[PDB]
Amino acid sequence: KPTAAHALLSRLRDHGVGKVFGVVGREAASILFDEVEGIDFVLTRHEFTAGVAADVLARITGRPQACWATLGPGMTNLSTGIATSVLDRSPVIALAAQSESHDIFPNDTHQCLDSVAIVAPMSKYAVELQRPHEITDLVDSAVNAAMTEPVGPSFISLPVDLLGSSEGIDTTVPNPPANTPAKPVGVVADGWQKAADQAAALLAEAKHPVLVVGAAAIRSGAVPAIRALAERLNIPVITTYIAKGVLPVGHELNYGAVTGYMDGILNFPALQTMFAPVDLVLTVGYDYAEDLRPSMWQKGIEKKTVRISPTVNPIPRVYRPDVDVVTDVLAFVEHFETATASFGAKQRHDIEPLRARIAEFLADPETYEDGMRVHQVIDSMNTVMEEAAEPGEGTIVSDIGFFRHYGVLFARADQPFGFLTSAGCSSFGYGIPAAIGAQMARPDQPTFLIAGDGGFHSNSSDLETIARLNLPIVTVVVNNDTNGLIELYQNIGHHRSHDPAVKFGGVDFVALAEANGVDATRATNREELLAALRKGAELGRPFLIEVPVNYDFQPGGFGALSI
Amino acid sequence: KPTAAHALLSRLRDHGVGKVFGVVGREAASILFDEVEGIDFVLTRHEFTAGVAADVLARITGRPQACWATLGPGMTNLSTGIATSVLDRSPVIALAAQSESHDIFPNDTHQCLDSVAIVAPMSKYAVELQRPHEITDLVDSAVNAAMTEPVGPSFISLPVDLLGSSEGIDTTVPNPPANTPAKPVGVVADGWQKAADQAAALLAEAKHPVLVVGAAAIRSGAVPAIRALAERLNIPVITTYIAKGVLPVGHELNYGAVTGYMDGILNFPALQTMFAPVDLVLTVGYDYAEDLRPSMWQKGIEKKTVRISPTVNPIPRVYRPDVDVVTDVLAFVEHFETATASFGAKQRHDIEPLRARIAEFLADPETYEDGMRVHQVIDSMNTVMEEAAEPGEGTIVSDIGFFRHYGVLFARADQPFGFLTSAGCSSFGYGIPAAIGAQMARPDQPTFLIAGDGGFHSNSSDLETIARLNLPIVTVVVNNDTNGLIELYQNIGHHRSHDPAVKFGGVDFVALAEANGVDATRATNREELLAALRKGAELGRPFLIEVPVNYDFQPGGFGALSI
Amino acid sequence: KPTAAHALLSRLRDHGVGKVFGVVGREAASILFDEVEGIDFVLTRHEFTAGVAADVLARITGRPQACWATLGPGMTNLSTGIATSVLDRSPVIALAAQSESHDIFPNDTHQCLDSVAIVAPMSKYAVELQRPHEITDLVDSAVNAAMTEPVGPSFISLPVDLLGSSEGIDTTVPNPPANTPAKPVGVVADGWQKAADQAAALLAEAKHPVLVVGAAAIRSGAVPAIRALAERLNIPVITTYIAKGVLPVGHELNYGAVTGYMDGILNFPALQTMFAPVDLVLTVGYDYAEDLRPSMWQKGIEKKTVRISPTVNPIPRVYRPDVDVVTDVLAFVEHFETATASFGAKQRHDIEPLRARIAEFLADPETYEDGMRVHQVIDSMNTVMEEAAEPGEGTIVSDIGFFRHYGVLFARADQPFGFLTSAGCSSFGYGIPAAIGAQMARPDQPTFLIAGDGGFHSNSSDLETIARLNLPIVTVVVNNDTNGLIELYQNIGHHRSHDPAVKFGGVDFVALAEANGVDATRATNREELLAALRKGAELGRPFLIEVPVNYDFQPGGFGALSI
Ligand SMILES: Cc1ncc(C[n+]2csc(CCOP(=O)(O)OP(=O)(O)O)c2C)c(N)n1
Ligand SMILES: Cc1ncc(C[n+]2csc(CCOP(=O)(O)OP(=O)(O)O)c2C)c(N)n1
Ligand SMILES: Cc1ncc(C[n+]2csc(CCOP(=O)(O)OP(=O)(O)O)c2C)c(N)n1
Ligand SMILES: N=C(N)NCCCCC(=O)O
Ligand SMILES: N=C(N)NCCCCC(=O)O
Ligand SMILES: N=C(N)NCCCCC(=O)O
Ligand SMILES: [K+]
Ligand SMILES: [K+]
Ligand SMILES: [K+]
Ligand SMILES: [K+]
Ligand SMILES: [K+]
Ligand SMILES: [Mg+2]
Ligand SMILES: [Mg+2]
Ligand SMILES: [Mg+2]
Repeated sequence: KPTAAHALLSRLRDHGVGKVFGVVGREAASILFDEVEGIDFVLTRHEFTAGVAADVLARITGRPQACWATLGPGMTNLSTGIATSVLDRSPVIALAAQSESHDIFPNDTHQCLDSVAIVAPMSKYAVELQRPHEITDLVDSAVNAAMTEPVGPSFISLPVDLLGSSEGIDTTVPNPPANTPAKPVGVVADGWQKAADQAAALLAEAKHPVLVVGAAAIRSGAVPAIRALAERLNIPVITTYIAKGVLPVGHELNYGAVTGYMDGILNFPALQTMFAPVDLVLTVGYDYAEDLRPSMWQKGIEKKTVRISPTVNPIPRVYRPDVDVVTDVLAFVEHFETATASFGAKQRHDIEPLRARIAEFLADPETYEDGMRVHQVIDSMNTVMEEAAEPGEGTIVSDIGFFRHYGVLFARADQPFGFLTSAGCSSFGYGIPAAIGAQMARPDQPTFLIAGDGGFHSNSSDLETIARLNLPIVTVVVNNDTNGLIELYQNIGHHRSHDPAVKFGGVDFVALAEANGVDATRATNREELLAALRKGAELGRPFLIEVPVNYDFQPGGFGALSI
Repeated sequence: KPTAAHALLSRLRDHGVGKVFGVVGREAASILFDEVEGIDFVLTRHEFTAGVAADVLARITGRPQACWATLGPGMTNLSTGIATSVLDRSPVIALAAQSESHDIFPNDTHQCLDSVAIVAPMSKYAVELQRPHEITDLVDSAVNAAMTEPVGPSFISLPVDLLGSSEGIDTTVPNPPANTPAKPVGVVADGWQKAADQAAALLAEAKHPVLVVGAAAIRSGAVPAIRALAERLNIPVITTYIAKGVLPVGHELNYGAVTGYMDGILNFPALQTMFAPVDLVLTVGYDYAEDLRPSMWQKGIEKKTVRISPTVNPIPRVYRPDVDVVTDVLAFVEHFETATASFGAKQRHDIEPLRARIAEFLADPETYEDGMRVHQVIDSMNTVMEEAAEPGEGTIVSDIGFFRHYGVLFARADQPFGFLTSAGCSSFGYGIPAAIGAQMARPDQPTFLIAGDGGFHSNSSDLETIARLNLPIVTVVVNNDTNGLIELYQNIGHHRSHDPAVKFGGVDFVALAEANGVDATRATNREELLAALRKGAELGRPFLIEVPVNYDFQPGGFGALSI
Repeated sequence: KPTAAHALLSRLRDHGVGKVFGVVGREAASILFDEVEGIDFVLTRHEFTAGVAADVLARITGRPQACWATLGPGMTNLSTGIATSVLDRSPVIALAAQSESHDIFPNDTHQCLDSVAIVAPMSKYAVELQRPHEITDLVDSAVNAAMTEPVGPSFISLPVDLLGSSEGIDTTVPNPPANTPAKPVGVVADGWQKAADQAAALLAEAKHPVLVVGAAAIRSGAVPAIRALAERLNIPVITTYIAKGVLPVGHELNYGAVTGYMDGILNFPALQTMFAPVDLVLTVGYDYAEDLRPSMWQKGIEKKTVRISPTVNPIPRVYRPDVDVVTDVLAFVEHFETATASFGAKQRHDIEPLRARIAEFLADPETYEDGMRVHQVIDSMNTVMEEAAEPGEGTIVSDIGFFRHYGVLFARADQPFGFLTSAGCSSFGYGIPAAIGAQMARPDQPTFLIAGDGGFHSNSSDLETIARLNLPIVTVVVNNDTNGLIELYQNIGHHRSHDPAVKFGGVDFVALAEANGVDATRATNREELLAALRKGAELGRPFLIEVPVNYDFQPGGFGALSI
């Protein structure tokens, strides 16, 4: 007779779920994962990989995804993936086993932790199953909470005895309709249209407005609408890290992405050039978690600001917009098109010196004694991605480190979510599972990953998962035998380094990949790197490329990082 | 120099607050309550009274209100008022003092409790002040969270040292605009208009539809729009306890309020009469906490259901509507008017047998040996309220007990919130604070309170507050020396009473009132009661009437209460 | 068949419980309270009264006691009683009903709150019943945690369906042994004997040592041991509020109790007299919550300190003793008797100017225009209590307010817990329930209560309970139409009053008591008061006395209140 295990997998399938990522423990006595046709288990080497792969799959598909862990330490390993999902905003259903219900004594029973209490502060919803047949409504409530803005994960704790139980379960009676939201449910304030009208009046009087676009605008389905608004009225578009690609590469209104590290990296007044003459900032789908902070746009002349978001402002201490429009992003744009219908196009401010500096970094022909420079690595990746991918296709994924902020400035994105990194959480080791998630969401597109030696090695065991699933991801490891970003912070704070806190011995990443069954090679210059990338791109199997790199810090150049 | 106490009162004033209800403790060394013109302290005898008075004032005005307690046991006493606000849904800012910041050791310092941890499970928002100048943004964040559906209380904990500090506070810089929401912010599903269209299509095919209206519809400002729709299409309106009055007394479409006790109280198939021939139930602003449960309308023929609510369904285990419309109630009705503009009037179902039974109870001419019956008491109150109030004015307030369900069935309500009682929380003692709130919200209207001996005496000390404020409330205490509802439940479960758990000795409430400075009299029949009420209504001062009553229990007739 | 209701009451009986205090709600359908012989329900007017009466009964008997509330607002009302028990340290089992187990949706179901989450921060143990037969082991675990130092309350949440269920229950099998601890289980550090020997070495070198005794010493059963030790070595004994009476009235080593208000009340350098020449302070059963703070004994010369407690020091920010002895108090005294066996008796220091000042207040012969003075009221109570009680018997109970600290200074205590007040929580309204608890623990001794108008009236409804139980308590209400303590704090912080936060209108407390069935009279001078008290003491029924009082503050005299 069918149990709560069958009822759970069956209800996930009603919500569109086809994959469950995770690591299975002793609950395997209660759940096989073959109970239900059309839903497959994806075994990873660590739970973090499972949670992040589901997060990225959820982001690109716009549908709820699922991950799985065992009791105790499985659940705690999964929590970093849950944390990724709450801060990066993706609808993940996280599931973990628990001790037999009559034996639940947290911190006393073997492997028994108070899972709901640990996960509740970092989730949209968190419950423990108590009566086997209720798992259907628990899944529904979890999906409901996950798909409400700010989107995030929901958690269900599953005692092994109840999971294997058929008490109260009747599969002859069909399940009620799932009614999965097509896009996230939002918060809407009374009179938002009047606030939108007030923003239109500010726009009329503005000489140099900009649109600053966040990931929430992509979730809402507002990209085509935003593009048409900016095009008609001649308004520049600036983005957060993952909102890169809302305009295609080469578009005249594509003014780039912001990272607080950009002035220090380029050795240039980059933020001043972007924002100094701007008099109106419209932050369309604003989220403070994406790390584009008001302090960053506050350059030069005084500005008016308009916040548009499907949530009430959580941070009035930091951001007090002149006009606050609490509504669905697409709904705002469609109303705003009506309010600005008869407006004349603007004159946009000049940022050519900034564009030249960036182009100069990408074209950098110099060779160096201590390896390549990261901007040269990314230029090579851009070239081969453009070759390998159809127009508007392809994904570059970035792990976390100093190199990541080079990705923000320099990486090609020819579609929304075409450059993927961790927006709010920024856990190192993100890259592999995000590349797994990206390649599964876009099976016929090229997927390149860039990672640093510190972050890559924190989670490199799931190379074996990439080989086992035969996912044709091409990985570049930029290696400096250091947690580089942290050495920068040491110098910023103390004006010197302390090696015991940041420095590694050597790891042969080529030999490491090959030990996992992934073909690999070392590249030490542009020519060797282009050849490696093109070989990887056409291989039909995963490929890894190790590149020696180095940084030259200017610690005085990073005042924009202050909080 | 102005302190955080001044900045706190000033920001409340900015959100429209004119009264702070509470009991002040040793934090009086940091806050006098004379700092800001236009905001006055209202001292009560118990913190429960303060929280409920603020709750009721918030409900009637639709504006955030404020209450105040000291540290430790002050905060725990206030928490029953907070629980009222969370379950009854009203926007209250609850403020409590805390131990000096450097001396916060919960359960170790004198009177030190972990206030945030204790209140967080029953609030929209809960925070402890840490930096004195931030009090302004904490008040804003509290109001934001309180005024989002489901509306509820927000809590700020105030260490006494920081409350009296002026560090970082500069009142030469004016506060930014308050932007207080004019009605609650709601959640809104994408494609709600299509769902509203599916609802119109169900109505098109229905023979006997009904509108079941809850408090959320009133908060949304939807009463006049709901009435116009009901009148155009000849659709009957049924209500929860506190949505009584959405239609005037006498209106032909006013089919009454529902209580799970109605069949038992009337010895009549009341729910079957209301719901049996109905084929479509629209639950307009549904909230389970109001205790109109799906089991109550599931009588007779199979029905389709439409849920309309500014929240995602929190209870799919219990309620699975055929159509779910997640949106602002008024927005739903306005869309629905357009979608049903071509529709004509339905034939409504006949409930005259139920109207006859109710009328029989109210007209009951018998004189009993053992005191009055509660239905005779309410009929006398109805009579004088009609005499005393202008058309569409007056409030009858009810405390909690068996008699309260007679109020639901029998009490007059000639306006929205014209009959006030506690919907979700149902704490005994509610009556006095609710009458204080109502009389302050409607200063020129008559306010009657009905309370039983058990619940009234639990909180009778605030009779002094009524005297001190000179609020012309007329109170009727229905005395049977028993927790009557609880004796009913003993008999339902065990088929007998147990007196030590439910019976009191005698309290002379006339003498009790007079000890508090409130004139009072005893009434034992309709003629005595009418005369006492008429004198009460014209007195220009508070007045109390004690009436001996008895209940004729039929414990086997309450099957509708099963959960 | 016996249900979990039977199993619960029966397991309470096994732990020596004979009374359950509280208010029953709709869970009366599942529990009558006649299931088990030897355990009786005690019905109160408010849940706060039920919690305090159990706490006080537990404190005096040294045995676990029990209280009861309904779901939602029953539980939150009880929670002020739970807070009393956690801060004042008494082993109370607190029990509250909950929604039916399958219908638990906190803040969504009618009267449903997350009880365990609300209570957990203020309790030793908190759990919800899930499987009916497990109630036996939940009671045992509740008792285990409550009877471990620091002693405090344990909480069990009881869903009404499980409470009424017989699933898994078999009463033909006897319960396992209860094994209730005779005295609290305590924390013991390795090498405490060495630390005790270090303390003995400090005592040898000290010219003027003192013993500061707290409530934990009494709980340990260490009173005779401490007295014998102090008498041999000629060491003065100073006490916290409820440790008054560890030495009999008039004993020469009885140096009195400490309150931070003492210098301000006495208009005298009282703390300087007590502590200035002291070179060694041994704090025996120290507990910061009792509000005898290190700052209070830090007068005159530098001191060494010894902390003895059955708990690890929770406040090293505030109190860093020279020697820390973590062990059972009686165990320390017995070891300390051996380590100091050969010591010569000490020369104790002079406090006669303070003794003379206290005696002067007690004998005050002036007749005032505006009422009696509180020291005159307490003097009168002392006289009649001495007349009425056997040697080493009688209880004076104090509620909370400015008069309470007069009680600390002036009130007679001829046995441990002979003067009773709230040590750590200090909730007003404490007096009535504490007098109920005291009178039931000491059925053959006189019980006097002193209370102020503010605190008393916050909880005056339980006068009916006293009347109903026929408890021969004699109550004195000292009336000044003010929350007097709070007016003092206004003057301390601001140098002026603000009446809206502190002032009441007239309440006739004689008339109020008579309305509740309690004989009462008004007294305005010593002669009338003594006559009223002597009448009350020989009445054999409860009696209430109202006394007009006034205070004349010197707000500059309260610097010792600084934190
Ligand atoms: C889970 C986690 N722990 C610690 C950090 C701090 N941290 C951020 S990025 C990073 C990696 C830096 O090293 P690497 O991947 O080699 O990038 P690099 O800065 O050298 O370019 C570290 C250690 C982190 N981001 N996440
Ligand atoms: C704070 C709280 N504790 C307990 C209850 C359970 N309860 C509900 S109403 C009530 C009082 C019922 O007696 P009364 O007010 O005299 O009205 P009656 O039932 O006699 O008509 C009680 C004890 C409650 N509602 N609230
Ligand atoms: C539950 C609670 N709320 C508020 C306080 C602050 N407070 C302490 S005692 C007290 C009463 C003081 O008035 P009264 O009982 O008349 O004694 P008085 O100070 O006038 O002597 C108050 C309001 C408190 N202790 N407990
Ligand atoms: N604006 C800032 N200071 N941002 C901090 C960035 C730290 C996260 C990261 O770069 O991985
Ligand atoms: N549907 C029910 N069983 N309702 C129970 C309501 C209990 C609270 C009351 O009667 O006020
Ligand atoms: N040391 C102090 N400041 N004590 C404050 C105690 C205030 C509570 C009371 O006096 O009842
Ligand atoms: K191409
Ligand atoms: K790992
Ligand atoms: K009239
Ligand atoms: K005597
Ligand atoms: K009370
Ligand atoms: Mg590195
Ligand atoms: Mg009654
Ligand atoms: Mg007073």
